[PDB]
Amino acid sequence: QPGVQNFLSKQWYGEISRDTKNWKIILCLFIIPLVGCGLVSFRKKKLLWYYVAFFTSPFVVFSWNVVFYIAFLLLFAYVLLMDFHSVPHTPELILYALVFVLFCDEVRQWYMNGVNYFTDLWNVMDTLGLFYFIAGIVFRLHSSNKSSLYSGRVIFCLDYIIFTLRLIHIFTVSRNLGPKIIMLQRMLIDVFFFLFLFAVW
Amino acid sequence: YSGRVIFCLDYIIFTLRLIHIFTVSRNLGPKIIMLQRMLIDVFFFLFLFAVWMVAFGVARQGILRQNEQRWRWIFRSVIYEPYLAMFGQVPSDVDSTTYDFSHCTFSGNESKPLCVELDEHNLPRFPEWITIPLVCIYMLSTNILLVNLLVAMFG
Amino acid sequence: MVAFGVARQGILRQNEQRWRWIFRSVIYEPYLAMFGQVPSDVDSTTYDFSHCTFSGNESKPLCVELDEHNLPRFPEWITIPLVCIYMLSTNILLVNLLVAMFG
Ligand SMILES: CC(C)CCC[C@@H](C)[C@H]1CC[C@H]2[C@@H]3CC=C4C[C@@H](OC(=O)CCC(=O)O)CC[C@]4(C)[C@H]3CC[C@]12C
Ligand SMILES: CC(C)CCC[C@@H](C)[C@H]1CC[C@H]2[C@@H]3CC=C4C[C@@H](OC(=O)CCC(=O)O)CC[C@]4(C)[C@H]3CC[C@]12C
Ligand SMILES: CC(C)CCC[C@@H](C)[C@H]1CC[C@H]2[C@@H]3CC=C4C[C@@H](OC(=O)CCC(=O)O)CC[C@]4(C)[C@H]3CC[C@]12C
Ligand SMILES: CC(C)CCC[C@@H](C)[C@H]1CC[C@H]2[C@@H]3CC=C4C[C@@H](OC(=O)CCC(=O)O)CC[C@]4(C)[C@H]3CC[C@]12C
Ligand SMILES: CC(C)CCC[C@@H](C)[C@H]1CC[C@H]2[C@@H]3CC=C4C[C@@H](OC(=O)CCC(=O)O)CC[C@]4(C)[C@H]3CC[C@]12C
Ligand SMILES: FC(F)(F)c1ccccc1-c1cc(C(F)(F)F)c2[nH]c(C3=NOC4(CCCCC4)C3)nc2c1
Ligand SMILES: FC(F)(F)c1ccccc1-c1cc(C(F)(F)F)c2[nH]c(C3=NOC4(CCCCC4)C3)nc2c1
Ligand SMILES: CCCCCCCCCP(=O)(C(C)C)C(C)C
Repeated sequence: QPGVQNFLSKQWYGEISRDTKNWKIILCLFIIPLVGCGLVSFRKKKLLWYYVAFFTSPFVVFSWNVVFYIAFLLLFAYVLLMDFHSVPHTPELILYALVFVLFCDEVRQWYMNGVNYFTDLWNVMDTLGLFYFIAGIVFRLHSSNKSSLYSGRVIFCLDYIIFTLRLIHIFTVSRNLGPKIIMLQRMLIDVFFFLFLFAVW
Repeated sequence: YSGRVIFCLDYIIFTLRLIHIFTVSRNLGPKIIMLQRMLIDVFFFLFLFAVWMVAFGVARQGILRQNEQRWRWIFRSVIYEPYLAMFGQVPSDVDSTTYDFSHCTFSGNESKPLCVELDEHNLPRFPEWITIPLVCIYMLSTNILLVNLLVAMFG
Repeated sequence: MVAFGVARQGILRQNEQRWRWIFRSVIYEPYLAMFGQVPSDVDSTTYDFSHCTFSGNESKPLCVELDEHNLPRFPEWITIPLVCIYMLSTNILLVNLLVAMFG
């Protein structure tokens, strides 16, 4: 109902006024100074408080996390394709640190919930990705051998596929792509029938 | 020649104005107007396509070749070939060990793709049983399912 | 087709002076691109030469312009995106739109 949606939108934008356009707030996110300016309108209510409100909003936190995840994917790809060696270099250690941060957050989410946590597909995929990353690390530290390194690299590539596919899940709140992403679940039986006939033939 | 290229791009821009000027025909006009309403479906299609291309290209490049060190060929192998896969071309002739070699360079001197990693014996080191299913799934998702979904949304 | 063919022909080759090959390069190849064929093997510098004539004596497409060194002069970073966009618009979007309108 519209009332609950408006309440959720107000919570989502936090202090920032919902009347503000998204591109303005994104631009102010990318360049800090403009938040001190009047480009972004704060409905609820000194620059210090302005910045605190701007950076306490879950909307901005989500956007920042998306940027961080994209940068993490870029670093992962660069390490995998261009700077993979017998002994890990600095970028790979940074990647390990970022994955450790993701793992600690995942453990927090584990503890908050119970075994119902693993009843969702995406949580299972996250756990699988972390486990495969750990397995790749284990394989890759046998630098003397020339086959364990490549096994770890393949593990990392599959894990990269799994990591990349999470973007679809995280972009289900866009209000333009979300409904269409949701609608894909309803179309699986047609695919099953198609594959059945195709396989028989 | 720089001026000639500028003129060619300007010619593209000039030619595209015919669509705007022919929006008063009463037969083509409404259909031309209706194209504005269909951009979000295109955006969703491109979003899924780009995600899948990135994943597949990175995985394949990492599994076949190591340490390219060339940006142009990195982007050619990661982005261009999966993109062409949408039009019916199998993404890689290198996905199968049979169709390999004689089109590679061990050193980046030549304008050829980097050669696949080799084991202690001089034979390719990647496993076909991983690559082939990968390419099969990618082609199935891109060529067939996504295009039909776009058709349905347009309808 | 008109836009893409004129742009590509101007960017690759200069002063054809032959009408038949002008229309073959400008109209025929983009038209075939609708049926799944990539418009040009010449859009990429790797797949070029040995199928060209510097003079119009032979029944071959005119050779691409060359720089002070004997290497092709066009930029791939312009041609390849052009062909990508053209194929995307023609092969996929337009045909699906036609299907929808027919329905
Ligand atoms: C660090 C570098 C390498 C990344 C630059 C690439 C950009 C194209 C990416 C980075 C940050 C991304 C943005 C971060 C947050 C958002 C908001 C998002 O819109 C919403 O989620 C609205 C949610 C709602 O309406 O409730 C659309 C994508 C956008 C602009 C993301 C789209 C693409 C951006 C601009
Ligand atoms: C280039 C390779 C080797 C490294 C992988 C980088 C990717 C993480 C980059 C490349 C292309 C980018 C994407 C191109 C298109 C989109 C959709 C876009 O979605 C929206 O902005 C929705 C906005 C709205 O709904 O209004 C978010 C960014 C994303 C995934 C871009 C951000 C990140 C991507 C996947
Ligand atoms: C041939 C190349 C090298 C030079 C470029 C010439 C173009 C400007 C010519 C070639 C094909 C012609 C087009 C073929 C089809 C049409 C649609 C036509 O639209 C209508 O007549 C609508 C009538 C109605 O709605 O009833 C107008 C002319 C146009 C653009 C023709 C006029 C001009 C075009 C684009
Ligand atoms: C569920 C849908 C989306 C995928 C169905 C497509 C099939 C055609 C795929 C699925 C599993 C694939 C098979 C999995 C494993 C192999 C062994 C492979 O043979 C080898 O290369 C072995 C190499 C060696 O022995 O060293 C040939 C392909 C095949 C039958 C793959 C070929 C294509 C298959 C049958
Ligand atoms: C937004 C949609 C409709 C287009 C997305 C399709 C992509 C596959 C296109 C868009 C930008 C293109 C890239 C822009 C520039 C280059 C460099 C080019 O390398 C060169 O030829 C450089 C030549 C030199 O160094 O002298 C190879 C293609 C690439 C990655 C192009 C290949 C195809 C790309 C990624
Ligand atoms: F129209 C469509 F969307 F196809 C589709 C239509 C109807 C029902 C399901 C789908 C669908 C949805 C998704 C999801 F939304 F879940 F992503 C799909 N994902 C994939 C693949 N995943 O990874 C691949 C690319 C990366 C390499 C491995 C293979 C392809 N195929 C999907 C089919
Ligand atoms: F069904 C369709 F129409 F595809 C379409 C369907 C749904 C949404 C948008 C479009 C659309 C519309 C137009 C426009 F109506 F605005 F023209 C397009 N124009 C182009 C290109 N412009 O120039 C190119 C040819 C010349 C060389 C450069 C590339 C292709 N692609 C479009 C896609
Ligand atoms: C195999 C999937 C890996 C998921 C690992 C958990 C990452 C969570 C993604 P995020 O929480 C952001 C903090 C990167 C998303 C909601 C923006």
